[PDB]
Formats: sequence, structure tokens, C-alpha cells
Amino acid sequence: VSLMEKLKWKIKCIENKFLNYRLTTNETVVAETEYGKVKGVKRLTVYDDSYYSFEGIPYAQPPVGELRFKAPQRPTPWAGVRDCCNHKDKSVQVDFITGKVCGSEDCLYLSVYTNNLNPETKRPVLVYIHGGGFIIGENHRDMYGPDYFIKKDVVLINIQYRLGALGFLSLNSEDLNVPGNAGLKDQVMALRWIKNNCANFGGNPDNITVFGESAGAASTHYMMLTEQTRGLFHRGILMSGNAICPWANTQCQHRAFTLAKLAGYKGEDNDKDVLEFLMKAKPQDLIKLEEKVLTLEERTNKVMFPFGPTVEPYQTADCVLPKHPREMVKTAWGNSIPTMMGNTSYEGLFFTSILKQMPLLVKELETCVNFVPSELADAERTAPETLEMGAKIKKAHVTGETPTADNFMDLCSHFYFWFPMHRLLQLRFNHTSGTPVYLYRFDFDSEDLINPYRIMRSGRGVKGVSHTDELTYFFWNQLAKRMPKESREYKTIERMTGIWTQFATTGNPYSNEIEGMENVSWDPIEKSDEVYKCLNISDELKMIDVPEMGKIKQWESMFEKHRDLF
Repeated sequence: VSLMEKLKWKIKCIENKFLNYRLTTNETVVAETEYGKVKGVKRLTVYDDSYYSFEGIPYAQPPVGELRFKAPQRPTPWAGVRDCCNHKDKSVQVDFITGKVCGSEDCLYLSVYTNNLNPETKRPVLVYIHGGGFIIGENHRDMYGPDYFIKKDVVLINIQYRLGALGFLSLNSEDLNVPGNAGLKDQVMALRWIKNNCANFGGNPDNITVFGESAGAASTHYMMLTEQTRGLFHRGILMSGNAICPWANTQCQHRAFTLAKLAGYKGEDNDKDVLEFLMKAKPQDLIKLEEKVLTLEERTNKVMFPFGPTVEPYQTADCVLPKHPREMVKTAWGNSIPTMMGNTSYEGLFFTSILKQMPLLVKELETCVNFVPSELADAERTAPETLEMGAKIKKAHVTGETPTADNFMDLCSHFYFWFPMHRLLQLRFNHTSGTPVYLYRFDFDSEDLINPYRIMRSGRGVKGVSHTDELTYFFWNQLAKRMPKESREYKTIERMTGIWTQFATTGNPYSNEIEGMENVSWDPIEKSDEVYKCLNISDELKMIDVPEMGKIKQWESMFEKHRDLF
């Protein structure tokens, strides 16, 4: 990231520290939890609202020393009153602005926010699981401020979980108890805490909604798939992701040795010895080298991250993913809860900075072989059948005689988001009780209000609604500002937090109290639908057939002779 954006970020971090101070009040309060009492504090917003803030609530033991790479354990309870008036650190990660490693292994915390701690009626509880590819992110209020949602009468909870290799190392040797998915296990433990504690903050333990964006969406979906979380919540919202996205799951058992060797390991590729080295290394050295683990062949085949959610090679006590996500959809308790799913109208605009650095990537579209789903393609991607499947994609996205950056970015929208969404919907319809799924398409474009991921994707000055652009209308961040109440941005804040709150409340995202919704008739997707209907959210709200449907069916046609793998 540029020196320019680093300095502007530094000035915003100073500005955020003073504004956070200024918006703090003297009104501390104490709530009960099953682990002891916690002290929160009331905070203010730039819209002149206020909320109670409890940050740094532990949901598991700090996963340090011998607990590194292992399933979380319950935290140790305390006497007295634990201070939750300040945030804890984020999980160890490469800071996307500075390029330096930050965070701490002591990161297994959640934060709880509500405008009223003794409501007269129990409130819907919304749980947000942040994205960032399973390698970045946090629940800090400089990125995920509850300021907008606390205008509504809900309880909002923002969790952390282990990222990168510290969260997703996986080793075959059953002796070593590192099966994988430690970070998803973290999220399971956080959900258990929320179920058994939200009542203490005015929440209804029988009305809990989990939601997340990008890796957060894939995480929410894993939470709906695994038997570990059965009945822990009642609605789910998948924003720009799910667990069968090609970036959401990887078999990374081999990659631990490689990480070890980048970090100075001397010895053989054996799991016992590799783990012993990885357990002793400095956490910031491992995370810094993570970016070099993937081979050229892996990157070619579009493996995006070296460590992430994986199929666990053996089943232990806390096993989360015992089989491939496709298989897990077959018996998933969460197929039977009300669900909402959606994407933005130009998701692949997110790859703008990846294309800037590597213009040769656009030439992949001359055959598109690299974008054929890896389960259908041959290892070298030279099989004539791979070239034929690639041709199908190529026809979906290449508009001229030569491919463009735009065709590339549009192709990415489908490969990474819409096609997996299609696959999931059709799989799920073969195994559901008939609970509704509702689709939205986020199509509201502004540059008057932004979030930090626009800096990451070099998105300044770029027209269209990229992956992550909706987060600006859900959460406060340190680049935000108070918007006039009649502004298109402020209305979109109200609509998005209103629709999410309505859904969280009733399992149906429609209300006539949301301005812009007066003509909306928003039906769920049925198994017999050939074309998907969505709520298109722009300056207007309008029910439309998904514009992406034609390109989606063209992707589906790659499976004409491999229907069992669809």
C-alpha cells in the first residue's frame, strides 16, 4: 500500500483514538455472565445516539503455548468484575495498510452492544462474523462499529476467531491433535457463549441471527452446516460468500511443512517434527511468511489462501468439518432455518489491484482454462475437455475478440461468488424442510461514504459496487462521517440495518416501515424456479430477476457430463 495511504491511515488512527475517547461516557454498568461479572461502558455515536459497550469478553482460553494450533478450550472464570471497557487485540495478521504483522495470539474475544440493557421485552440477537479471507480482520470498532445497528432495538455481538496458519494449520498424524479448523472451532465456542449469555444483555436466546460477509459468510454457512452448532441459532445471512465457494475450503495438510521450511525448519517432512518447530516459532514470523507458502501451480489453479477451512483427516471431540462442505449440506440442520443470501452488483471489481500489478492475468481469458472449477479440470489444464469447459466460461464473459480487465473482473464475480451461490441453492433444495431462502443484490454506488477495504482494493475513484462496498452501510468505521439525514447514503444505512433487523426478528426481510419498500413483494426462491428473483437494492428498491442468471446457467453447463459433481 502507498506511503500516501499509510500516512492518511496513521492520521485517521490518531483521529479515531481521540474520537473514541470523546465518545466515551462515565456510565459504566455491570452485567452477569456464566464466567463472572463484566463491566461495560456507554458510548456515543456521531448521530447523537448511545449504546452500552462490553468489549474483550473471553469466550475461550487464550490459545497460547501448548494450545497453539489446537481446538479452543473454555475460558477460566473469575471472581469480582472483569473490565470490558476496552477492546482486546486482533488475531495475528498482516496489517493490510502498513504491511507489518500486528495482533496477538490472545485474540479469542467478543464484543456486545445494545442501546438498552434492561429492555422491557427480550431483543433479537445479531451475531456478526467478520470476513477477510480467514487471514485478516477484527471486531475493533474502527472497522466494525455498532453505531448504525444500535439505532434499532437489537443486541449486536461481533466476534473474533483465529486467522491464518494459527487458526487453520492441519496435520494428518492423528497423534498430534491438529486436525484443522481451529478458527471455526473458535466461532463454535463463541456461538455457545452467546446462546447461554445473551439473556444477560437483554437478548432473546430463542431468536439469534448469525451473519457475515466474505469469509464471514462462508463462516456463517459452516456454522449452519456443522452438527456442533445444531439449534444454537435461528436465522442466517450469507453476504457475498458461502462454504462451497472455491476460496472457502482447501486441503492444506502438506503446507505445514512448507511454512516450517520458509521459517528456518531443519529436518524431515514428518508431522511430529514440523509441529514441534511451528509450536516454538514466533507467531509474527509464521504469519509474515504465510504469503509465500502457495506454489506457482496452486496459484495458477486459483488456490487463494494456503491455510483455511479443510476437511478434517480424523474426527475428534470438537470436529467441525468431517467431510466436504457439499456433502455436509445433505444433513445440515441449518437448511431448516430462514436464510438470506446475496452479492453486490460488481463483486469482481475487487480484483482491480490484483490486475494492476499483474496485467498478464487478463490473458488467462484467451482460453479461461484456469477458471474451470478445479474438480472438473486436469492438473496441467491442457486436456481437450478442459479447453472445452474453458470455452464455455469464455463465451460467458469475453465480449470482444480480445479479453479485457473488465471481462476478467466480471468473470471473477461468477467464479468466486455467483456460481457457488447457485450450486448451494440447488444442492440445498434437495435436502430442506421448506424453510425460505431470500435473495438480495446490493447495487448502491457512492463515494461520499467509504470503508477501509476500498483502500485495499485500490478502489478510490472506481465506479461500480465491489465486493465489501455494502459494509459501509452496516458498520461504522474510522473513515466514516456523519451524513445528512436526507442523503442517499443515510437512507441506505436505514434500509440495510432495517432489512437485517426485520429478518433477524421474523425470518422475513420485508417490512412496509422501511422507506422504499412500499411496492416490494419479496418472495423466497422455490426449488421449481428456473430463474432467481432478488431484491435489487440501489437508490430504489426493486424486485428483479437476477441479471447474473444467464452467465450462471452457462457455468452450470460445464457440468453437462458430470452432473454428479454439480
